[PDB]
Amino acid sequence: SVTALTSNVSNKRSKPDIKMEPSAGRPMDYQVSITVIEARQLVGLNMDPVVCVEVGDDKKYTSMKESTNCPYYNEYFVFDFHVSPDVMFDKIIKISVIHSKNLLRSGTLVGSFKMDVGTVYSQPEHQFHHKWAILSDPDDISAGLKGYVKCDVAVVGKGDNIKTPHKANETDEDDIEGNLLLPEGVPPERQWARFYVKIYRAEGLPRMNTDLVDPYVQVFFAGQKGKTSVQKSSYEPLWNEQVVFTDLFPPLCKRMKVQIRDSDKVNDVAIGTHFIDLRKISNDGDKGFLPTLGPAWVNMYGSTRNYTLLDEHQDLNEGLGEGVSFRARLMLGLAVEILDTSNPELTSSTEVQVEQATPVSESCTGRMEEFFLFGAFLEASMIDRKNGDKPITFEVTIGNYGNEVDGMDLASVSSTPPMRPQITDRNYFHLPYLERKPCIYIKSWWPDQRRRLYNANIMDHIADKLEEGLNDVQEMIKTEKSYPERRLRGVLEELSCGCHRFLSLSDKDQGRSSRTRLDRERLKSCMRELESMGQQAKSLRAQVKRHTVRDKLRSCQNFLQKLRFLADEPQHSIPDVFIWMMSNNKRIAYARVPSKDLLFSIVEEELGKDCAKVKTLFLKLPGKRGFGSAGWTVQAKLELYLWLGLSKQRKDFLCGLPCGFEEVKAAQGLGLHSFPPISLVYTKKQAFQLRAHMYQARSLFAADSSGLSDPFARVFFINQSQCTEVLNETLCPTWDQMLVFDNLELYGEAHELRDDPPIIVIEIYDQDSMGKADFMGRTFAKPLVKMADEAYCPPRFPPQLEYYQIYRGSATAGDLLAAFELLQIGPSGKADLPPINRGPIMPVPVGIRPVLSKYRVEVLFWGLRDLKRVNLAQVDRPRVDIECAGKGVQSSLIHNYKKNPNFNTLVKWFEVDLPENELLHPPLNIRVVDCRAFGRYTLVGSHAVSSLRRFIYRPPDRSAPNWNTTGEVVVSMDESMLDWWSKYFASIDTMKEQLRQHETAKIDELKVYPKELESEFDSFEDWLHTFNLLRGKTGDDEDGSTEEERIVGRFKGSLCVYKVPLPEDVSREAGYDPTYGMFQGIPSNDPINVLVRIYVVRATDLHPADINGKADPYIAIKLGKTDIRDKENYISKQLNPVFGKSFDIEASFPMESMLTVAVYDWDLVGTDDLIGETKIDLENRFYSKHRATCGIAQTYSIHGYNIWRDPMKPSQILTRLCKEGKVDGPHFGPHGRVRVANRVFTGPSEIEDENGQRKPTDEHVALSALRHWEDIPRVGCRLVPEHVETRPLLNPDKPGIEQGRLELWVDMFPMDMPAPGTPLDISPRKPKKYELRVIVWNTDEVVLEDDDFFTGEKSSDIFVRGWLKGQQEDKQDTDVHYHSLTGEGNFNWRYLFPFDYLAAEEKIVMSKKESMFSWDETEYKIPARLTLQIWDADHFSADDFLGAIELDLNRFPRGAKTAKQCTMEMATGEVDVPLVSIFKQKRVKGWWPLLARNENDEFELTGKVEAELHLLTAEEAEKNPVGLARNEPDPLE
Ligand SMILES: CCCCCC(=O)OC[C@H](COP(=O)(O)OC[C@H](N)C(=O)O)OC(=O)CCCCC
Ligand SMILES: CCCCCC(=O)OC[C@H](COP(=O)(O)OC[C@H](N)C(=O)O)OC(=O)CCCCC
Ligand SMILES: [Ca+2]
Ligand SMILES: [Ca+2]
Ligand SMILES: [Ca+2]
Ligand SMILES: [Ca+2]
Ligand SMILES: [Ca+2]
Ligand SMILES: [Ca+2]
Ligand SMILES: [Ca+2]
Ligand SMILES: [Ca+2]
Ligand SMILES: [Ca+2]
Repeated sequence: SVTALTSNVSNKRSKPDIKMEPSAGRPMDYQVSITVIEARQLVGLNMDPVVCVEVGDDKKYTSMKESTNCPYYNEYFVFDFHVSPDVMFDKIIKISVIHSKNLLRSGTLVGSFKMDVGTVYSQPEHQFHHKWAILSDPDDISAGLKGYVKCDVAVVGKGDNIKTPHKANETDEDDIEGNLLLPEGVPPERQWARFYVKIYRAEGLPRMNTDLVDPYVQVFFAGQKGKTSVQKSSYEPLWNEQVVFTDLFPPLCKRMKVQIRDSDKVNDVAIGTHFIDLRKISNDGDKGFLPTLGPAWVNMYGSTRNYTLLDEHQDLNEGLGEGVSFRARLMLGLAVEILDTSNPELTSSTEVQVEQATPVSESCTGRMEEFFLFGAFLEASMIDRKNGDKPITFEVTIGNYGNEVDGMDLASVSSTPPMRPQITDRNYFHLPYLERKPCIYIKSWWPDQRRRLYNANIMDHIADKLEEGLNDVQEMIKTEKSYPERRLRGVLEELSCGCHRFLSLSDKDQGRSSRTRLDRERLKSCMRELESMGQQAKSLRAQVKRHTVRDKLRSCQNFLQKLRFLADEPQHSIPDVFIWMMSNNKRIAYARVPSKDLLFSIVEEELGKDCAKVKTLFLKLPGKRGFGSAGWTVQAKLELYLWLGLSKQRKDFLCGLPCGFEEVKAAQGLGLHSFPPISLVYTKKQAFQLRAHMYQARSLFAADSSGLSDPFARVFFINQSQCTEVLNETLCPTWDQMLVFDNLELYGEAHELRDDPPIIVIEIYDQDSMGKADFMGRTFAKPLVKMADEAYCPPRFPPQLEYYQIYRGSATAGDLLAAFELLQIGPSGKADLPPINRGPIMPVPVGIRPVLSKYRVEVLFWGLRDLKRVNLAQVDRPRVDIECAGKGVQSSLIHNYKKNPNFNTLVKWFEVDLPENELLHPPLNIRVVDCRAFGRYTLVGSHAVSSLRRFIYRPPDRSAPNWNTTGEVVVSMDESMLDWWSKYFASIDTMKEQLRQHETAKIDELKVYPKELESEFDSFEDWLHTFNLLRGKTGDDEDGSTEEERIVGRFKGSLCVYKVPLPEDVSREAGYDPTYGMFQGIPSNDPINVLVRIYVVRATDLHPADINGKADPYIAIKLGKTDIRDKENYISKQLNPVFGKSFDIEASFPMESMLTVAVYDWDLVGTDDLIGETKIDLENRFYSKHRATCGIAQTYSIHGYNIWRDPMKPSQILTRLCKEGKVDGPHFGPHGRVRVANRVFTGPSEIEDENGQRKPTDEHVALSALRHWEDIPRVGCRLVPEHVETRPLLNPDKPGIEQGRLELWVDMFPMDMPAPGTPLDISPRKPKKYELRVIVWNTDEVVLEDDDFFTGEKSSDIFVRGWLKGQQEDKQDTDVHYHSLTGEGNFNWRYLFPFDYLAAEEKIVMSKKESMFSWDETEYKIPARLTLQIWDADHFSADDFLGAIELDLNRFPRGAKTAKQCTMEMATGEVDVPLVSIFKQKRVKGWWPLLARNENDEFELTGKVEAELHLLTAEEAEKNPVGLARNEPDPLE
């Protein structure tokens, strides 16, 4: 349907999202993982390439590969940072290839690739996978392609989740050009370009020497830097100097750091920093434009302008946080000229050149116009009392105008008169303005670029209305209001109407000649993009329905962020307005309002959102002091009227104020109606009464060491504060308290007071012993205003309770269920008000408090697991008190916790009045206490079940088609070296195909899960749930504890909440018994020994834990008392180990059920480092209805690779599942069929054993029934298949970032049942031994290297060098064919290359020490590549390299029949020669071209080699032996 709602349905407008901690400059743990896989087509002669990987300033190196232009590394690097996102995304990832690097000489560079971290982070999975970095010479614009480096680059923040692909076998002919390391839309060939950063002049610089300043401008771009000259002793410097960078276009480093700095001999320091975003000043595609900026001003912000010997906020001058003061304004320019690299006229140097720019006038930035800024401080409350009782001023400044202390007709009044604060409460002051509101007015002069601010105002007006609508949709989804899809269609209609309005509005004032090129280009880009946004919104409106509303709501966030991106004007016009609180002339706290928000326009859409309005500001501490413990308290709270505009437009600059004031003006302004006042004296005043219905809170912050709090809420309104009562030892208080703010005085008749009420600040505190209180959080509210003429009638009144999101810093700290109403005391006094019905404490009145219905809460008490020590004492007699809304039940005593942590009474219950609205249900508190002697109960831990919606019983859907249970439905269905790795790799390929299908048979398979097994079976919580007990104070979001180390135990059990008068037929269909209640089918609680068999397959992408960038992983398993540490079987120097292990641990379930599988880096000296660990919780797996004990294989077999692991046969599993589910069956008739309930399965009736005779069996059709157990009518359930799950490895020391992926699975077998056999042989495949024999027969047309000293005869002493594993382990040389005059050599020399080989990986396996000083042997896997080189032997100098070919033993070209048919096209990029594998044909003889790169970096034919490659196995080589060189057996001529 197309009908829609165009108005706000919910009350999200009354729940503001004010946060005192911004996201600007907040550091966060980041990790860049770069896997250098290989390189190809590297440009060099006999090069030993080393790939250097730099991220930021840290650089790491691969190992050196000898004499190859296509090296293979497969090396993993991890770079760790703790920086803000803007600093992080500006870091340069530089993947270089160098050679000849050693201990005192830096390497010669071959080629480099650059990008920044933000380009990788803007990818769909924050990563590139298997992409080729285009290397280029960074010092030569005329040089060509220097090679490619295949690599993975991934960026993760703390808490990000990446769908990382599994590393399968890489046996493919990979296309380099279709898989380049470039973002989408960047062309594969990138030109060179010059980035002219023209630096004209600066104004308004602060004091830096002690007292002049000597500024220069340093520009950073893509890792390069260049600076202008120093303009000594000038606050208005004039450079007219351009800094020219030579870099590739389009650049993958998309930000430029322009920074004015002061020149000192000792203390060269930053003044201000601006970042030019190249995304905002350019566009790609056909209708795009080159990056252009200016000539236009740019505003720089940073620390306070007063000079100190050391600066606390010097990081603000470097641009690392939000600037708290105006530093300077820099007149700026940017142009990009694409260089013609084929021209030999211009120089090919890439060095940063600082040249003289062409000077342009000041009138090019717009004519200077007079601007008038007016402020009216209506209210100044909530002032931090730690600043003292000294008098308080508020200084407003804009640029340097109004800065009478630090900055450098009408006289501007920039500060309020000083006024002593009065006490609101123990934490807060307020300034007693009352009727006398102090005012400020500032004259300033800025260039007239109001059109930029107007267009930004229209775009941000559309974005503001869009975000308000999407917040309305999200909130009314959360509160379950009817028809959320109708509101979203109205939001999209309103968005498309705003986008159409922008096109009609933004094309005014194009006749100004002061438009820059960027103004015209970004105007065209904004019109095009908002027209496409309007059409896309009209298209997305028709697709919004009931079931699709959440994903379309997600898709509208793209429109929102694109509007926020386009609304940011990169050419600054008017600097932001700063409001500073002062006492003893000390700058205490600041707010910063953008000047486009205050700008005045005739057009409503061009008008700023805060212009001519009373703006609620919250001042905050500058710099890092505004975060953490210091930034918790509200520094000040202002109701500041603000107006900015032209001085010609100030006729109506008082129109937004509340009416009923007299203007008191300065002495020079007497008798002038246009003169602004220095104060307003209000004569009208309206009496009001605020009712704070503080009913409840939930999920609050824990500010005591017991894990609880003593919360009371302090409600702030205007200058008054009132407290609720303190409720002890709870994180979900039911205060149930009405706070009445009597006879409030609202000065003046505020315009639209119903639609914009004054804000209410609610602060939660934990009461402590000595009168002090811990801050717990802060929410904001807006009251529902009743005017005097309004009736207190539905649907508006009485107000309903709603959840207000409490924030403690940036972290969420619970919800406050409250309602607020602001009732006007009318002409008839307080008799017009509604009546008011524990001492003087008033309850929340009827009609606002929730209507209560009776519920029964039944608790299953299953057990208590891993109860940690309290006060250094072991928990011995635990008891689980459960309390919900005052009522509750207590569990039976566990008389001895160690021998039996079971409850004697399984199911208890209690009755409690809960709200009829299930969204208003209070949380249920699980509390575990230890019963010491003499009634001394100490708290062990507590868990808060925040939502009971999961545990609410409703009668099940028996109208479902599965329940019908009647009518028959029929469901129908070399080799010897296959092992478990065959089915594993087949399942990996199948999982890859299913991941490709979700994005858009010879070998039996298992189910590889990309995540945990818990993620596919809702954590196995079908009947049994986990409730983590918590103790201790909740940690802060920076330098604090996470929730996991507050866990002091687990409570096992379930809940079942239902309304007390059940229907009798509903109760009987649920099978209600008096002993177990609603919990039917509960398994036995008795202890049972379980054999836990943990198969550890492999680990991928382990975090390095040694100084060499690798680790030595082994598996350490904890389960109960068993602590296996397999440090004898560590895999040395490997970050992607293949363990292939199994571990048998007998554990006493359900007590010893927390399984910890960890990976530890073995260290020779010192303790072994933890890499990561995972927790599996096998109890939920063991007792699940999903049968997560042993995985169910796809097919049944009794031999081979697909052998059935389970000691229970499929017929036994089917019989047990039918017996426990009370299903008739399994009825085996003939061996091919079985009937289970109404459903009939058919399949094969016979099974083959190891020797292949046939035997009739029921197991195939029983397994067919088990595979379709989900389709069973009564108790049908999806059984857990045979699987390999991928579990992330987590380190508590580096939280939030997954730093390994351990592929494993766990099989559990009860030991009262028959035991399983031996564990599966999942040990890694042994490499098949081979021997490659390479008979170098002859060489022809080898180039002549030597020149004779006497006659000048050209000759070569040709010998052939060959290896297969490497130069240092496998190299063999022929004897030298001395003095070849025509390039002909005769060798007949046989190489022998014995090697171990894995056929699936196509890798040669060898074991050798990494260095001569290394402790152990490391397993290496290289590609099978035979390298043949020709060399010239010299007696008195080094031998000279002549040419080489690298034959991949699976994909090398067929050798030519003669030497004349051998051409360069066999080895180069031509495809005309078919490829041949030596593992398939075993004998390839022919001629191959040997190539070398000349000084022009092109391949040339430097020789040909006749060779015979003969691949045999080792067993064939022993029975038919030959000798090395020409020796016996089988001698050569
Ligand atoms: C003197 C030569 C110093 C050479 C440099 C250096 O500090 O080496 C530390 C080495 C190796 O320790 P790790 O691999 O854990 O450090 C690596 C770390 N986990 C990381 O990955 O950052 O330890 C010792 O020498 C024994 C210390 C304890 C002795 C009781
Ligand atoms: C036993 C007495 C102390 C013996 C100390 C000793 O010599 O250890 C050998 C180590 C090398 O051993 P690994 O790198 O395999 O470290 C093993 C494992 N990967 C680990 O993490 O520790 O030598 C150096 O660190 C010096 C290199 C100098 C190069 C110039
Ligand atoms: Ca200086
Ligand atoms: Ca406390
Ligand atoms: Ca306390
Ligand atoms: Ca280590
Ligand atoms: Ca180690
Ligand atoms: Ca260590
Ligand atoms: Ca020579
Ligand atoms: Ca020679
Ligand atoms: Ca030589």
